[PDB]
Amino acid sequence: MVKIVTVKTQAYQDQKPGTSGLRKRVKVFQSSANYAENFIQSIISTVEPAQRQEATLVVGGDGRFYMKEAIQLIARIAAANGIGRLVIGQNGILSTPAVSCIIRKIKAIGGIILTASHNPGGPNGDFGIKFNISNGGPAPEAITDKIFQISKTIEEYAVCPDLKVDLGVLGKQQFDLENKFKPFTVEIVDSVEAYATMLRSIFDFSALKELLSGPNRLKIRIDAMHGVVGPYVKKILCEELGAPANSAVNCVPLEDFGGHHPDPNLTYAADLVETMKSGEHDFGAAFDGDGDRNMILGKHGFFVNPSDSVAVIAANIFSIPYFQQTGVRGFARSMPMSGALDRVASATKIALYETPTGWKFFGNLMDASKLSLCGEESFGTGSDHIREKDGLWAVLAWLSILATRKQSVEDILKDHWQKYGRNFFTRYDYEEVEAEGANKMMKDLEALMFDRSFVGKQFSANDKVYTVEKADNFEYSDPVDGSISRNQGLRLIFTDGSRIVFRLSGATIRLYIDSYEKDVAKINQDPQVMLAPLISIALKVSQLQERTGRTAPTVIT
Ligand SMILES: [Co+2]
Repeated sequence: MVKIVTVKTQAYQDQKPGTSGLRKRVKVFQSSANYAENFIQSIISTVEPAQRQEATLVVGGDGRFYMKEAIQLIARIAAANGIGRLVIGQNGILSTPAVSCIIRKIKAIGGIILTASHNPGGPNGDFGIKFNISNGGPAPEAITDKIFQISKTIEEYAVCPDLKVDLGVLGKQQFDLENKFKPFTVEIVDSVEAYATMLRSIFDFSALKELLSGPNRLKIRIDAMHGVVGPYVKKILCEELGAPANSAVNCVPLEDFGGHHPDPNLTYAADLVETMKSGEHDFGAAFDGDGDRNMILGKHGFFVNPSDSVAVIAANIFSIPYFQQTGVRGFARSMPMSGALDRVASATKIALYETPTGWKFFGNLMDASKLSLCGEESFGTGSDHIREKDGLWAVLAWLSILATRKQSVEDILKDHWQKYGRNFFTRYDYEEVEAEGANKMMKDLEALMFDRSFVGKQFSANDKVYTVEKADNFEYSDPVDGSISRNQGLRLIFTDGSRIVFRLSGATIRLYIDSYEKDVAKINQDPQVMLAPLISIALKVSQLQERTGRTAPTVIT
């Protein structure tokens, strides 16, 4: 017996969702009266009133501080707006790939994912609100624009103030709204179940069970960085697949993520790296707060970069029963990643699409049945099993490949480079640079390489000589939606398969170096040593130090 009250409010101005959802500080969602109410209402207002009663929205998030408060808001507005039902994970917890799974499983209209991914969580941390649609992936620009347009003019939302959802107990809760014939329905479902069931069908859990158990076992440690993938690890890898309990590391989600950044890489996951370095374990992995990113580590802490990782998966992709059954429709990677994937795809006569950074391009090719496996340069791996990237899925793919190959992680890479050659890769980040100078740097570079005779001009370092093949500002004409994306980054492509790429994101400069070696003598060297000639070349032609004052990147990957 709950009522419906419409509350007049003041429209905020900065509620743009972007491709990753509205991300603001927690204290902004709190100190700003009705910040969340307004944006949720704007989301729900994009859904046709003639379809709300029969519609379901999937709701959950990464466990960060303010999540359940926001979930309760979402149900009070969903219900008051005539949305027929919410499907919510127990305690409000659903990883980002879980949300995609459920939306597609139950043909929901979409979902609201309460997460800021890798951004820090806590009272003094971040909060994000993501909106997904009926194919299970991120809402596109056309819906993103409508939302923010509605948000900037918002004059009132509709709420059920007295509505309270019990997120801890499984099953169906129902709410008889004042003056509505149809009840409002909330199913609380187990956070892991539908996602585990999908993974159970994609991989050979029997084969994995054998890998991970017995005194013959693959010793593994999986770092969920105190985020959402915790229970997924414990229920799937430990309980179901019999990995020992110690395998699960930081697999209790905390509202502050333990105080650290839920961001998988060699600095932020240096705990997990310490462990692997002790030489006891064969395989290690870490995830971000919402479960769509992943970092892979070998014994002794051998680091497998994202671009090589999708390449290794691609080259052993038929270790995975899903791909045995569906075939591989194609390979994709964002433009700034290394070309290791390309080499695998060139040897199989399966297509490679090089897209700009961002999910919409992958999702388009996936929905057109042309894309099976993909990566993003920021520790993203995915497949068309869902319409988000999926870190734990990537871990299970590696474990599958380990089980069939029966080699160490490092030995697998060494063989992969012996066969396809090595794409030494690194990414230099220059953070908080004077946006004025950086833009001058980019424009002066773009004009330099748009000169007539800029192609052909050689460059030398340690007698090593690079000749420029192509140079442009990358553009991509999307084969599905007709979109055209321009200014996606400056590319210096060399006749030996090496590349230098600059992007902007004050400002931040991202410098990607991809140097390719076929020689086995050069295959197993320090990347920073092998990349130094092209790094010097990049800094010279861009004159980055001169345009920014930076003698050094802020961060190296
Ligand atoms: Co994420």
